Amino acid sequence: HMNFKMEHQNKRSPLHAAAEAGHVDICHMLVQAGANIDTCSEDQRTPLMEAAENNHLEAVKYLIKAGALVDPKDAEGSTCLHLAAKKGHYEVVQYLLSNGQMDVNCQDDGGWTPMIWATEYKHVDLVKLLLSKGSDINIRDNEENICLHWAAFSGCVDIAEILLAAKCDLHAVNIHGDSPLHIAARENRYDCVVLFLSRDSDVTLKNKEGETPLQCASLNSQVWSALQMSKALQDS
Repeated sequence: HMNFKMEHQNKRSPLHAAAEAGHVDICHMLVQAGANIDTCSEDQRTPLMEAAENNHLEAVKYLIKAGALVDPKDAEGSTCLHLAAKKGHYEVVQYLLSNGQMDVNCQDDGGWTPMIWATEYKHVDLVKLLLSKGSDINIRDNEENICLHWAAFSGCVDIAEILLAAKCDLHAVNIHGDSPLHIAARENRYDCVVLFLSRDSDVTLKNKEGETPLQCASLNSQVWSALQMSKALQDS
């Protein structure tokens, strides 16, 4: 078949289905026969986003070593980088970084960077990787949260340990004036609230409601216990 020349096509193409399948040859045949390697689907997605998100490394490379644009954004501002990382695909994220020469700090619509995405889905090795390749731990999403806050909200200590070992501010506070410890308490993330207290997080720090992390924990929670034990140990 023939390919219409289009300015801004907004319809899924066969190239999309082929990229998503990870079928390199069919991709090539299509590219070769004139298919636009960067066509957008109804929901504004490129064949590269499709290959990336489905962990199809060889298809990713083909598309890239073919001129595929690496910076277009999703309907919600996500790049193939956000998508692959959000799915925890190490290799694809690796390539998208080196040969891909893509930005580790691009933020989607809600302000989230790839590291924040990899943190939401507790992909430890991925945050390691993203760090070792330039992630700005100080990036603030659209509500003032930095990566530590979500690491706290989620509960993944391994990622939070790592974000700290990276000189991340233990007292950074979001729009509500919540610190990592404030969140780790509200969400009852024990191991987390412990790592934090072990790093001298201010237990007396109030937020914009005047609550201290101890006042945010639920009563008689593993966390509440550990946070008061702590207050008492200080007061004395």
